[PDB]
Amino acid sequence: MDKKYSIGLDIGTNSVGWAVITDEYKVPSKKFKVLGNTDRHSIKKNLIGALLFDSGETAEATRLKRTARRRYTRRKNRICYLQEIFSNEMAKVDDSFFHRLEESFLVEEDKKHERHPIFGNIVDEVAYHEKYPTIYHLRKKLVDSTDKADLRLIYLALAHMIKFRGHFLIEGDLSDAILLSDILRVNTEITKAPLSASMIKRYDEHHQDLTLLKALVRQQLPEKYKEIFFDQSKNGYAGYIDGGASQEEFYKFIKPILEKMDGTEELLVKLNREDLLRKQRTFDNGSIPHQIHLGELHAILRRQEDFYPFLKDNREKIEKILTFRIPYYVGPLARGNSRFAWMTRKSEETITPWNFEEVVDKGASAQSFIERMTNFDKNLPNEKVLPKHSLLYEYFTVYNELTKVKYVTEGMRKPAFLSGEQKKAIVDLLFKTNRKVTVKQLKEDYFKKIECFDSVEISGVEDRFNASLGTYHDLLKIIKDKDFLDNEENEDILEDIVLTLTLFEDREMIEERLKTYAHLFDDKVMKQLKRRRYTGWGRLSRKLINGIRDKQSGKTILDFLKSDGFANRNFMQLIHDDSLTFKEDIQKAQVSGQGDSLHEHIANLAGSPAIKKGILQTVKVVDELVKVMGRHKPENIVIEFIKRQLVETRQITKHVAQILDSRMNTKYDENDKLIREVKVITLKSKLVSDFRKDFQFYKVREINNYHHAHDAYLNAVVGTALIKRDFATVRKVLSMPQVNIVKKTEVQTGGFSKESILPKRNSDKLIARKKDWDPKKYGGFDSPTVAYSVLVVAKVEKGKSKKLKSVKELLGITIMERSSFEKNPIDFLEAKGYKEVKKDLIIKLPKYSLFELENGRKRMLASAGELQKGNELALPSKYVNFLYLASHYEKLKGSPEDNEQKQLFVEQHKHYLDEIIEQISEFSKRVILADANLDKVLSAYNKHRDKPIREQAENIIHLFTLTNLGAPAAFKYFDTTIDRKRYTSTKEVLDATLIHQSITGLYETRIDLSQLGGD
DNA sequence: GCTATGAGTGGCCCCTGTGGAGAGAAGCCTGTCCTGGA
DNA sequence: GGGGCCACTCATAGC
RNA sequence: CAGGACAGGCUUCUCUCCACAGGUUUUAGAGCUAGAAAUAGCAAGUUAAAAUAAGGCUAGUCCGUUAUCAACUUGAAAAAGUGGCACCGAGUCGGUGCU
Repeated sequence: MDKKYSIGLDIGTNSVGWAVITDEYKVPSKKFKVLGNTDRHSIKKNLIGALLFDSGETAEATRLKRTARRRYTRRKNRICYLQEIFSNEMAKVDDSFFHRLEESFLVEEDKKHERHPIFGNIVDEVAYHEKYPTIYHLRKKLVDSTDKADLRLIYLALAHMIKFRGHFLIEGDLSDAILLSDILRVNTEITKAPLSASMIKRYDEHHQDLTLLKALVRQQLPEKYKEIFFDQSKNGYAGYIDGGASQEEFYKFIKPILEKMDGTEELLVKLNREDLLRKQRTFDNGSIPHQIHLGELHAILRRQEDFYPFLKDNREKIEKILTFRIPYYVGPLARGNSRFAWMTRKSEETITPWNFEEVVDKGASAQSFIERMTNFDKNLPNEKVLPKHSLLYEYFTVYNELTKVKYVTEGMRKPAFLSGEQKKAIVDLLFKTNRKVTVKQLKEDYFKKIECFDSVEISGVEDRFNASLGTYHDLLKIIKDKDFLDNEENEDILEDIVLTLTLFEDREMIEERLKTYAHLFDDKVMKQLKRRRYTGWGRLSRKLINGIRDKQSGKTILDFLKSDGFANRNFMQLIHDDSLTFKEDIQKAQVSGQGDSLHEHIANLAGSPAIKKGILQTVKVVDELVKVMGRHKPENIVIEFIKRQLVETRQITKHVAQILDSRMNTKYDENDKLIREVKVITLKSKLVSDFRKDFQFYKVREINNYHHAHDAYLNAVVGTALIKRDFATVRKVLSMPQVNIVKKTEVQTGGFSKESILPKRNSDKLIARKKDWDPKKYGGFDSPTVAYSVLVVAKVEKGKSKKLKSVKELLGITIMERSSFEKNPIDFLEAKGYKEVKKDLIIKLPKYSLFELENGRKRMLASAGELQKGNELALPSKYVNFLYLASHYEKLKGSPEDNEQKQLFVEQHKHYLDEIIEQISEFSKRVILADANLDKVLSAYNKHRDKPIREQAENIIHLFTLTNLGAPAAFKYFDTTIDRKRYTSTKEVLDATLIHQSITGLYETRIDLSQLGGD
């Protein structure tokens, strides 16, 4: 028999509940065949469970990293351009200078030339470091002096300016003096480069203050001198300079010291101003306009161009390189092979900063940038939507609000529809002359004045007309020619002008396109038009409203709004009327596009990708549940911190509804109407919560993971209750211990390792940053991420004698080696010293792979060297009820009688606490093996045994954190903190039972490792 | 008897900050309304 | 919040 | 009754592109004096280069952390196919009968 069965669902952010029940609230149980090589051939399981998986991630970080990579690449390209310009003369002075610049990061053993980067000899380097202690001194020297300097110093200064050219927030060239004063604290020192003067002044103040502080400290507190000037570990000056301490840390540490001594008034004031001992490369410099650097560059080039012809002949190139920037409406410069590129090319030469404007069509680039993201019209998927400020759109809005305005005058039996002449007269008299029009204004100015209807009753509008001809008023203010605005032949020209003013944002390109239409207006109008900008887009297309014409009458939807006779069909009525070809045109335009895959259709929805993942997982769960029951289709499907999580929980319902309804019923009747064999019911959680609260089925999110399954089961029960012993059946179902809980196996992806680059050490677990940079000499990354684990059976030459030893262990692959591993596993396994590879025994072990051990103890393979708790705790319902009522003993919100009775029930069964502790201890002994922590918990229990009941319950709820699924977590019990017990040994599972589970946990194949790899 | 290697227990660490431009989606209220059920 | 790493201590095989 | 559409305000979030300021790492910036060395005293400390996921071929001023992923058979892959039912009981499921 096709037993009537229903599928209930509870959809969360990371969990998917599923349940199958009969017509009488019972969950059938089946005997399932079990594959593998073990003895257990058949296992009986209930048709109830739940699924858990990791939260989905937004694509923000990948985009950020991509933008950063592009920043780095473009900066290096600019440096390469500068070296390309300079290299010709460099060979005549010192040909190996650029080699030394590139090869500085290596040790002296790996340097191909002398170790000194700048001059190549120690005397000149010392002289340079003495004469110019900081680069700002060299910059000021080149700006102010008239001396012929060595080209190397010029290159150094120019490269330093180019690599750190500063921001672009300010437009044009350079109350403003106050902004400069905030940027530039220099007062009167007469030079063209104030920034260098400010930095030098800060350096001098730092030097003098350091000398004074050394003097005073050595005078009065000799003992603290060592801490301040030698100890790198503390937040003192040594830490501020040679350590990692920040400025605020240094000020906070130095504040009490200066308070203890005299003569520190000015130093304390400077500390209050954050001006004491301040570096040159700080987080303050973000506010520097790039025009200062441009001016310094220009001054240096102007002063030095009289000695070096190539500097003079290439000054424009250098200024461009400093000032060149790719417009934000162009995008990446790729030849089609990049999925983010939309640039259109005039030719195929290499793009350089000196010829960018000739190769890339900026206008077409902006058009493609704007168009590729705009919505398409739903009714006509082949057309773009008009701008919201378009004239036809405003006319459509005004008339559509006016279309259903019904007017009643004295002597008229029924409300009448406005005539096209009336519509046009009203619009011309009020809307084209007033920005906002109310009902009283209409009554006074059209009915009373024009048609002499002194009293009129107007229905359909209460207060006013929200539509407005704002664009009309703006164009009348600019053009000041009503005849030009009212011309029908200029409607195309006006629409083109509006579209041009809406698409682009640059003044130059807007002028460029509108230059073809300057023949109609003066220069003042063109400039006034130039400054006008509009944003936003509509929801309808031009072709729908005024482009497609009814072949019988030739009218458009615009004409139907203006003049259709007594019918006065509005926008909703015009599309649904069968007398017009427009609805036939709509159905024809419903392109039978290639059926989006369920993945694609889910990916096409609105929300974070995590909710889409949840949708796909729920659909696959439903599909497998249907497959299990003999492919007989079901009757009914009943479906249901940080804010976005619950937002997505409420957002799931509708989409799950239409996707399930679409896939389920695919058969149409003889009239092409869909025969709906499946009923989709959406219910909000409040009804289920009320059902829970009325019948004492409390929900505790801290005990275990059966709450999802119970929520789904109650969802199905309550949903089927309205469309169609019972409480006894529910109570029997809820206390069932065997529930299918499944953890989804995953292959980890992401960054190769952590980002903190650590100093050099003598260890084998450091990762090089390049191909030829041994970490023992240069340090590197740490903590690589495990991709997945493979079981290997082979022989290893061990010991100093290199003796072959047959082995069986786990070797986890890092994400950096996944491609290398799957390219040729034999070569990779030979690389790590394993020989006589047993290819047939390679087993894929992703994260959360499950192993079964004796006494039912289970472990999930968290990584190549760590395990997680896999066994689940099952508690009787009475203990759950007692614990919940105890935890909210004083938080009960209800009638006094029931609250007092529940509190009395809590009072009576205090002996439950010992039973709860004993059962927790037994479960921990049997599956957790946490003897020391268990003893600590037991000792703490007896210690606080006189505490009030509610506090006892609150502390007990914390205990289940030790027994929950996943990685062990620390928890607090009264005043005691319990450390986390971590399993760092994976050897015990090499001879255990390996289990593969279906996505619902019913189909499974068991593999025993004790037989694999045997001699 | 000496040294080296695994094996358990406790402890410390994990890149940050902003500007400019656009497009879209969702939810909450008022007006105007439709499509299905019943 | 959760997995890699290190310092210290300690049992044991090789020798 | 549920869902849906167009306008007028309120809020929150998502997707794409263009820039800037840091931080980290190694090296360079002759430490001295006394002492055989361990070590003790003195002195100085603000800056610079390179890299910032290993790299790849389609060689671009491009791409590299989004999503998808139980097992077996066909398939390069996408993709497709592959596993009995009923009845009684319940500590991670057990028992009874049929096929």
